Amino acid sequence: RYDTEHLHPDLWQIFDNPVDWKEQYIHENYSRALEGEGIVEQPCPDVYWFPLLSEQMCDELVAEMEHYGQWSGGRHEDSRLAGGYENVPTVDIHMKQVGYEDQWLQLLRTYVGPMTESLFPGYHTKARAVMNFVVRYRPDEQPSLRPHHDSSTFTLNVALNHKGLDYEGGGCRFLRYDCVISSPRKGWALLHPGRLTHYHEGLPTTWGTRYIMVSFVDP
Amino acid sequence: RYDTEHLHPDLWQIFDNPVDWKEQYIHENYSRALEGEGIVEQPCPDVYWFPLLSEQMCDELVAEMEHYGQWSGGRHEDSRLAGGYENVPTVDIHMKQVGYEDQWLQLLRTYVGPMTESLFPGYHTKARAVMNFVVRYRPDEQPSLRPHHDSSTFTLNVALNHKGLDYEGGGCRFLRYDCVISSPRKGWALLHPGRLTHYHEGLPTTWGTRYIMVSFVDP
Repeated sequence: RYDTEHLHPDLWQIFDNPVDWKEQYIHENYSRALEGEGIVEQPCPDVYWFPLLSEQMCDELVAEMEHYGQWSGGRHEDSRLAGGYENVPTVDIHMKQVGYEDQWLQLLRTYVGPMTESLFPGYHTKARAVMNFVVRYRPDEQPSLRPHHDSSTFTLNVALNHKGLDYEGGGCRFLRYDCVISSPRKGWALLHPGRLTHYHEGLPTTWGTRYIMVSFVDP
Repeated sequence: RYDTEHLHPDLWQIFDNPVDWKEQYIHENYSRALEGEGIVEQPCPDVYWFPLLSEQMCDELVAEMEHYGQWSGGRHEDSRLAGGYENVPTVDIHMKQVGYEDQWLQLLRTYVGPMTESLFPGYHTKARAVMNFVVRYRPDEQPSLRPHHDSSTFTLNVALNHKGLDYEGGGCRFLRYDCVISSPRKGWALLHPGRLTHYHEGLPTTWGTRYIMVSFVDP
C-alpha cells in the first residue's frame, strides 16, 4: 500500500516502513542525544533543547502546509474547539485537516515519549495530545502572541525554518526565568512544562515568516 | 445555631462567624505573608514555605483526629476510593468520615487560593480538592513512603506537631533537586508541585509520632 495521491507519500510511510521513514525523517543526532551524550541543552530552568527533526522532514512538512493553502486561525472564536471561544488566537493549520494527526501521534509515542522518560526520571508517558498544529507568523498577518501559559503538562515547540535566513526576529521570552531563546534551531526542539511554572511569551519577528510546529501533549 | 455535639464545636464555626474563625484559628503571620513582606520561604525552586494556621487550630485538629479513632489505611486496596486500589497505602482518615471536609474546602477557597494566585502569577485557581486526609507517621506503625508523584496540579503539606519535641525523624527529600526538608515548622506549610517536575520521597521517622496534613488540590 502506498498513497500516490499525495505530494510526499514517504511522509506517511512511517506505518508501512518505520525503519526507513525514521532514518530519512529523524535528526542524525536524535539517537546520539537519546543515548545520553550531551546534545540536549537547558538554557532555562526546567527546560530542554534537543535535536529531533531533520531538514528533509521539515521541508516536506512545509511544502505540504503550503500546498494546503487555507491558513485559518486568527479569530477570537474557534470552530474546531468544543467551547467555541479560544483564549489565544493564532493563524495555523491543524494536523487534523492534513490527516497527519495519526502519524504525528505515532511518532510522538515512538520517539518523543522515550526522551521525556529519560529527561524526567520517575515520570511515565502515554503520549496523549489533543491539539497539534503548525503556526506560521508573518510581519503583517500574525504578530507575536501575548504572554500566556499552556493548558497541558508538557509543551513541545519545534521550529520549521532557519533563523535569519528564513525569518528575522526572535524566539521566546520566559518571564519567570528572565530568559529569551533568540537563537532558534530548525532541527532542534524544546520540551518544557507550561502549566503552572511557565508563563511563556513570544518575541516579535521583523522580516520574513517563521513556521513553528507546536503540539499540546498530556492535557 | 451552635451544635454542641463535638469536643471542639468551634471548629465547624468557620461559616457562622468568619471573622471569629479567622481571628482564632489562622496564623497571625498569615496576614503579613499575604501582604507580601517576606515570610514566605523558597528553600527549593518552585517550592514555597509560609505559615498557614495557628497553634490552637493544630491542637484542636489533633485532638479531633485522636477522638475520631478510625485511623484506617495501610493496605494496597481501599474502600474509600472509587477504583478500589491505592498506589501508596498510608494510615490516614479522610475528612469525609470526620465531616470537616466541607470546612477544609471552605478554608482552602478562603485563604489558600489567593496565596497561590499571588505566588504563581497568571494562574487562575478555583480551590477544587478531592483527596485530603491527615496521616500520622510512626516508626513502629507506618514507615516512610517510597518516592512517587502527586496526582494533582499542586500539593499542600501542613505540619500538625512540633518537630523534635513531639517526634523524631525527617521530612522530605527532592530526588531531582537534592532538596531536603530537615526542620519543618508546625505552623508553616509546604507548597510545591508534585506532578511532573518534582518527585519527592519522605524521610523515615525514628521516635515519637509525626502528624501531617495532606490534601490533593486541583486533581
